[PDB]
Parts: sequence; structure tokens; C-alpha cells
Amino acid sequence: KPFTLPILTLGELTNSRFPLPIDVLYTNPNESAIVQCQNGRCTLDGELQGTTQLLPTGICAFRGKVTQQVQGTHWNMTVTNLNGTPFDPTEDVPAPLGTPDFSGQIYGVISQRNTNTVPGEGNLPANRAHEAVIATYSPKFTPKLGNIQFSTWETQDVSSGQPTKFTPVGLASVDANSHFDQWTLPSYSGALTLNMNLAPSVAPVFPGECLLFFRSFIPLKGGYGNPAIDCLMPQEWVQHLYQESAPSLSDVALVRYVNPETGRTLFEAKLHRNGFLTVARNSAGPVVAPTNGYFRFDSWVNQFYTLAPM
Amino acid sequence: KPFTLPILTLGELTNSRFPLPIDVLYTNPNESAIVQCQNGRCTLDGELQGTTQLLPTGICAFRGKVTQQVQTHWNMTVTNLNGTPFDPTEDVPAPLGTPDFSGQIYGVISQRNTLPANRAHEAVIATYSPKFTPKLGNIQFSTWETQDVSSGQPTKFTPVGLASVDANSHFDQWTLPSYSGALTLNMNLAPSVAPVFPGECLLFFRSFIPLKGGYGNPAIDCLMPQEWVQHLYQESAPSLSDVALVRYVNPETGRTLFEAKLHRNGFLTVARNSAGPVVAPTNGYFRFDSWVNQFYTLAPM
Repeated sequence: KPFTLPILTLGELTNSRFPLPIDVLYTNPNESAIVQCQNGRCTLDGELQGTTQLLPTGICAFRGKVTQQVQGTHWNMTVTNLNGTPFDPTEDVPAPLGTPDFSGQIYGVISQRNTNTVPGEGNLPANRAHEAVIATYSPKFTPKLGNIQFSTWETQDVSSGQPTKFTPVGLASVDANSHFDQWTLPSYSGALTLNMNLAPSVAPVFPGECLLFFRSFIPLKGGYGNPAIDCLMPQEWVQHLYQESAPSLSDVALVRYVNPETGRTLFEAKLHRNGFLTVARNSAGPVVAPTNGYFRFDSWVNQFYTLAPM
Repeated sequence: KPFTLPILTLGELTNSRFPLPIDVLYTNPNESAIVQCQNGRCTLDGELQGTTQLLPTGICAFRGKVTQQVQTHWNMTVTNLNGTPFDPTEDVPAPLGTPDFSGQIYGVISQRNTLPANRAHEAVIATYSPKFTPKLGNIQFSTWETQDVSSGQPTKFTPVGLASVDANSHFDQWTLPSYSGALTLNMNLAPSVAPVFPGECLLFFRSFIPLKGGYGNPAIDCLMPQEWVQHLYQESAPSLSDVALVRYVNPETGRTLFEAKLHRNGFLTVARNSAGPVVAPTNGYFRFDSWVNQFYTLAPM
């Protein structure tokens, strides 16, 4: 089966690591961190890796039940799989699929719809929702053990024992004590633990090459900053590759970024079998080009193919 | 070019009218409302209609700049979601992604000033308000917060759910907003959809939508999931009749659970004489089997 990519343009793609549109392509050749994100991980032949799942609504989401308030106002939440089935910690994944894959204070909304209905309200359940923050660097962030905590500004109106959804929106801030580092993994089983079942790190191996990312700017609840989240492939590529499961005929798919108006190739890139891009570029920053561009698959090549400089 | 659908299962699909997973398939044969939603509208040959755009993050989203606080209510100029100015003369009902139903839409307004300062707050957009005029470039939102929204700064609305579905809330998923306000006619609408065949009813992809407070179990029904919109748009396969016969298959057992007609204008019907959820495995998926003729009768579900 021939390998293909979506023909969605840059302005028609979304981030696989946070629910955001892709804003710009981006490089940073002198990055010192190991790049080993766990969402947006899929091989070119369709194998999801890390904590990657298919729903855009599942990225950095949680589903479960609040147990009790804990002595901002903190609350303990059991977490299930996003489909509602109990999370089995013996499954060969780092954490429930969709779990955030970076250190920071993730800001969003906790909502609840009660299981029990009220006769005097037309046999309908009660509901509530409040702003909430999840500190993924906290020892209390133990999604691999089926349990996390969140904090709220709201002091009372969260219910114990009720179905609970976290909808991510952005970060609480990028203050130093919020520990935002997009390449630092959470410790999924808690303090002083070793993560397991991780998607592998990615890196260029050929001289003159660097990673090419799909970058999105992330909202902030407060503070000064212009934070971004870089993914290796957009969510729609993950969805496409998963469904197609086309055999990979070599280690690298050569792709060309094309302006569909002019048919012109702006640059070429290597799309590696583990699901990431490299380019030959000697600078950091955005790729300044119209957002109607898209990557076109041109041919299978080997690891030693030399790219035209961007 | 042969017609195809994604092979994503029901538990791998998302709603095209609100940012929610698909929870269940659903029918309501005795519905009295005209079904004429504007998000999640795409022909089988790939023509987007209504206010439909391709991003899951764009559904019920707004981008723009706050102008004035009025008596805590705030006016907001809205642009296209890509940041370009919205031209009210374009042949669309409203900026793409604009909500397509009456209600109080709850979410978060966030701002990043032109290292910049930021703020965000919970907000509500009443789409039935006379000040909900997205086709004219302006909407209003309310906050519980009394002051901390800045005028003239880039502003994003991230939808989360509904504020309320009580009797003051005007929630009706089939009532369109007046995109240009009171006393104006909506324009450039995607057409209404209905079964024509005796014994058939619409089949929806249903999602339960969160509530900020109060009582209720509200849902939003879309005609096709967002991934189908994205797929059809890219493929642009010619439609070889008015109806594509699809079978809902359990891929574990290989068996067909039921069949449906997928109509050219981008919606499903089934022969079912009961309302409510379809109780079927969420690992099922619709498989395209054949274009069919105008006398094709569905097996009853």
C-alpha cells in the first residue's frame, strides 16, 4: 500500500501535544534537552507510541472521579482510561493515553455531571464546572497509578464521588515556580520513580540537520510570557498514519513543503520512520512562509540522503 | 476516484459541532424541529458548507479583540480564525467556526497582549443575544470577573460547554443564531436535511456537553464527525449517486450490526422506529459498501 500524508495545509492542522492549531514550523538546532515527547508519537507504518491516542479532545485530557478534597484548594481524582474503562497499570504504556507529556502547570476546566438524578429537578443530574490547575511535576501527579490531584480557586463547589472531566485550555503561567519545560517528562508514577514504556527519543544524526517542529502558542491564565508547544507531527498525521498502516519501504520518506498556489517547493525534509522531521537548517526560529503550504511525499530514501539547505 | 470514509471507530471520532468525543449514535424520529446545523456540513464530494472549517480547535471558537465593557459584559470584534479581518460580504453565514445553535456557550476568554502580559477568565457567550452579531464582526461575552479583561488586546475564546440549560438559557441545538442580529435574515446557509423515504429517520453522532452549573444532561448531535469532514474535503471523490450505502461493522467479529444511507449532502438515515441511543460497540465503524439507486430499501434496525 502506497505511503501518503494528508494534504491539509499548515493552517488546517492541529498540535498533537496540546489542543491548539499549528501556528508555525520551527527549528532550534542548539536545543540541549533530550526530545522525547510522548503525545503525537506514531511510526510511519501506523504504530502509536507513548501515551498517544487518536482524539484531538483526548490530548491532555483526564476522565475519572473526584474522591475527596485534600488538605489553592486541592482535590484528589481517580483517573480512568478516556473511554471510561479502568486504567490497567500493567498495560505497556507510560500512563493513560492522553496524559500530558511535559512539566508545567496545566490550566483548564474541571466539570462534573452527577450519576444520581434528582426527582424534583425533572429526574436530571446536577452539574458544576470550575477552573483548575494540574501541576504535572508534583509528587501527587501519579496517572500511571490511576490518581492525580488538581487545584482550584473555587473553595467548595466540587463534588466527591462524581464523574469528572478535565478540559485543558492552556498553562497557569510560566513563572519559575510553575516549572514549565516542554521537554521534561512528568514522573508518571510519582516522586523518585522511573518512567516506562516510553516512545524513544528523537534526534538528527546526519551533519547539518536539525529537528523540524510544528509549533503552537499556548494560552496563559496569567503572567508574562509567550509559551509554545512543539510537536513532531500534527494530530491529523497521527490519525492518517494509524489508519493507512502503509509499509515503510526505507528509513526515510523524503517530503517537500509546497505552496499549492504556485506549485513551488519551498524546502525539503526527511520524515523518519519513527515519526519526526529533520531539515538542513543552520538557524533557530520560525519558518516564515505562507500557511497554505503542505508536505508532499515524494519518495523513499535512505538515512544518508543529503537535503538541500533550507 | 473511489469514495472512501475514514476507518476510525466510534470511539476514535469527534463531534463537528462542539469539541467533544462522539459518545453514541442516536435517533429521534419524532423531532419537530427543522435540522439545519451549519457546522459539520460537507458534501460527499468534499464541498464544505455553512460555517464549517477543518480544525477541531476552531469549532465554536472566536478570535478577535475586546472593545468596550457595558452594563459584566464585554463587546468583542471578531476576525476570521486565521487572524485576517472578516469580510461580511463573503458568501458564508458568519466567520467559519461560529456556533450554530441557540444557547449560553461557556468557555474561557484568554488574552496575550501586543514578554507580553496575559490573562484568562471563564466566560459565557449568549448566541441568542441581540448583541451576538458575528456576521457583522462583533459578539458579546459575560464573565463572573468584574474588571480584568483588557480592551484592544488579542483575545481567544476556547469553548468548554454550556453555562446552563434552564428555562432562561434558551438552549435549542436546532435553532440557529441570528448571525447579524435581531431583525436580519441568515444567509448562505447549508441546507436543511430530512429523511424522504417512509420509515427512515436521521442518524446522528451524539456527544454529551459539559455544564457550568445547574441541572441537565445536554447533548449536541452532529450529522458527520469532524474527521469525516476532513477526509471528504481532502479526497473530493465524485459522488456516483445520491446515496452511499454504509454498514456499521464490528471489526472484532466482522459482522454488520446495521446499515444506513449516507446522503450526498453529508448526513445519514436509517430505518429505525425508536428514539434514543444505538446500543452498539464503540469499536464499530461505518464501512462504505456501494453507491445505491433511489429505490434501495434499508434493512430495519
